[PDB]
Amino acid sequence: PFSLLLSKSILTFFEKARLALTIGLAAVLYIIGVPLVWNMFGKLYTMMLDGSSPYPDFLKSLIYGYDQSATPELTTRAIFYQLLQNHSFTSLQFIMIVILHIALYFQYDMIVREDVFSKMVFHKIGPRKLLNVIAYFIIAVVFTAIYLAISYLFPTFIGFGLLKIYFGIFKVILRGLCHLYYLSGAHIAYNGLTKLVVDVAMSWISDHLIHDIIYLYNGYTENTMKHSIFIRALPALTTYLTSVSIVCASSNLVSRGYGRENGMSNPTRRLIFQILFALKCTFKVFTLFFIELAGFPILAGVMLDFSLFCPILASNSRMLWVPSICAIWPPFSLFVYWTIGTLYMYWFAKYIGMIRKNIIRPGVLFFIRSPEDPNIKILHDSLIHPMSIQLSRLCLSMFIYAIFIVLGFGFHTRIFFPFMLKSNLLSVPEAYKPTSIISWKFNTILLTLYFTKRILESSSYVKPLLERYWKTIFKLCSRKLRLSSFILGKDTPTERGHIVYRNLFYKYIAAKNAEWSKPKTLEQAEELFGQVRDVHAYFVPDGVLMRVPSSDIVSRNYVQTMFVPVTKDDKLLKPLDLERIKERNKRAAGEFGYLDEQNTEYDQYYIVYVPPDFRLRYMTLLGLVWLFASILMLGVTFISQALINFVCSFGFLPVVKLLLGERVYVAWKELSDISYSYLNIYYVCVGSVCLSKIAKDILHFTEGQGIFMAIFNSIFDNLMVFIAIMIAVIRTMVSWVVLTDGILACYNYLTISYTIGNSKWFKYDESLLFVVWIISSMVNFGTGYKSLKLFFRNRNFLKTMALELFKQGFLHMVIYVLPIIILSLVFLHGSRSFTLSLNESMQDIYFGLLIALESFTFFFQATVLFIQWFKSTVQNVKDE
Repeated sequence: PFSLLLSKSILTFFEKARLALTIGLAAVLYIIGVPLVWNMFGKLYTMMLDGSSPYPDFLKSLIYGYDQSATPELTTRAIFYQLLQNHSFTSLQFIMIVILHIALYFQYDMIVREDVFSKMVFHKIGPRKLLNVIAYFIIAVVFTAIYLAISYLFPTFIGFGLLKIYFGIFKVILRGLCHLYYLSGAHIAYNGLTKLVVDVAMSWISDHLIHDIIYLYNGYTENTMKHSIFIRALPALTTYLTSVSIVCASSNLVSRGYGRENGMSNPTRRLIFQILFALKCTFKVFTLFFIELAGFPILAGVMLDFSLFCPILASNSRMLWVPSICAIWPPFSLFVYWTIGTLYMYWFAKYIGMIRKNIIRPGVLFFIRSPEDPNIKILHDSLIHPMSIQLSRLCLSMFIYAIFIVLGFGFHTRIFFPFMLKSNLLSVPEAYKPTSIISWKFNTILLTLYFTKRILESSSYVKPLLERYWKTIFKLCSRKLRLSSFILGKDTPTERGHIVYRNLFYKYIAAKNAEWSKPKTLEQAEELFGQVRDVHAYFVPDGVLMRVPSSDIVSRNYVQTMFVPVTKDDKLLKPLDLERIKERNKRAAGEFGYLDEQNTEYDQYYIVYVPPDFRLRYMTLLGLVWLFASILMLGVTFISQALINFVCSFGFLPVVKLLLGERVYVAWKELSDISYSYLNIYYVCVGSVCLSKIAKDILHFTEGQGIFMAIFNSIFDNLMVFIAIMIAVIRTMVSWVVLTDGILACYNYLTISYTIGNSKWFKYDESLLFVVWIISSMVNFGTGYKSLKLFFRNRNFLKTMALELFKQGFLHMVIYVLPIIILSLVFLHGSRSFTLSLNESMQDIYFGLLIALESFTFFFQATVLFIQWFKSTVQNVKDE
């Protein structure tokens, strides 16, 4: 009986130990060795390329290598604190490489799978165990060595000569052409600029900027500008770009010679042509889809930063703000810009969508893309059209967005208030200016803004008010700017025709009187004014009716035949040619112009009125829209802040002054005294929600506390990982401290310090702490694995899951902290650390209690083990 149970326990323990050793060895070996061998081979190859070593001792040249601004040190701490950065560097490089390769392959597969690529190529060509783990590391090392050798020695070796040739060509062309042009016809320009104003100011900053280019050029040609990612990456970049250009040019050149009337009969050339064409299309589509999704949001974020976030949160003298807060990791500045840009695009799209289907007639916005768009192929349309047209469209869109963002926000927060009005009302005070991304002044603002957005979004009775305001101001603007019919649909004849009074001086001063003083003609009106001095007004339309589309999703090949003057009987005033239109369509369509099918279903035309000089009246409208949006935003913000300041200061402050003495009160008194001339985010948010309630009441006439969390619960239906991680860490922290505190108890007992003194020689103050930390880390890993498994298994429902997590967390925390609490009660680190440190110095009872408490803990563990062992034996008995 006992022998069988012992044998079974030994077998189970041996199997578990073998499995654990195998998995630990595999994981540690891979995750640690492979990146480190990658970095070692990279350093070795860079050293071989350069021809010399930074430290002409080999070993010190492999840990630091070319790392500048880092004094070397051979201590173990100074090696452990350095070898983590190398691992992070290699991990990041591998992640980027893998992501790029995956994206490229997926794009190529999607392009090849399309049904138009076959037609395009037809047009172009024409008709016809421990040992296993050990062995799986050497192969990875060899593959890393080979891939690194190829991809980091061939491109650089070719790129050296490529940069030599490029630099020579550029220098020759510059020195020739620029100097020839300057010597020929620049004397007059120099004479004019000598005393035009400017030359000193322009040349000073020009040579200052030109010095940087000269400085960078010297760094590459003379090996002094090492330790920089750019200077080391440039030859590989140029080699890859030249290879891509050569591939595309070779595809185009091989394509030539044959067409649809004389196909290719050589099977060898067909495969080469197909692969080259597929690569060309993959590169084109990847560039086009990368620009719109990553390059434009980042630029928009940078622009929005420089225009709005720097003048308010930071000082006005500086240009950019984001690079300062994220000084811990500068590359992380690339994510904040993207987030800001995409949020701006999302909100602008929402606003445009609101205006589209409520106020303006359908047809005034066809250049912007439409969300519904039943006949919209995002990928098939990106292959047919050439690259130039799409690039031009993207550039124009970016320029328009630049005008909007920069002009609006910059003029409002940089030139109007700080200079023309001389006020700080858009400047956060000094004491609450964010300075870092892991502080409280930033997190509080972020959370307040997010929760105010949540409360104001799903609240109702505000969107109808916004729509009413927008409709009213649009009616007001379009009734006066003469664009009554073109933009809205409704119209009155009185909008067509501007009259002239008796005299310009009379018209300017007495326009109403002249109006108070029957269509006609300009000559007839002049004759009547010159003959009878009684009619100070006339009527002459001076407007032409036009033909406009009737939907925002009309076909691209049809818009060309619209926008032509039409008389009152649906008859064209002048004939419209067709040969020029056909030639323009053929030229703009490209070679594959006949591969595109146009959905000519939603194709109608309206009859509207357009006023004379129809190029400034639809820019004044945008100006007025900007003005009114700014008025609304500024009014809301200032009113909210003023209302909250009034309420707080004339409410709570006297109450606190009466209850608590004139000594929390101090901070609230200063914060409510500068807010009369500065901006406050929290007051603005609170006033915004209060005004939301008030405006809901106003709209009702002319969600108190419960609906808030009601919607929040549905929103939250992040917490699964955070709760488990915190609970596991808290238990680990208590266990680590208890183990550290328990370790010192033995030293005190040993002193009662011969053994303690003898042990202290071999770093006894840190070995026990390290062992306790390792044990606590292992326990935390096990607990976290168990918690993750339980959460995945258990994936009203939230309350039950929260109760299970709370019960598990509370039970572990209570048991772990109970011995500490009992020790703390007996005392009333900690007592053990005090006893250890009291080498130069009641306590007997406390010492006895600690020994007694330790015995109880050991006895409990042994009883559980005996019960667990007996349970295993019972299962073994049933099996036998």
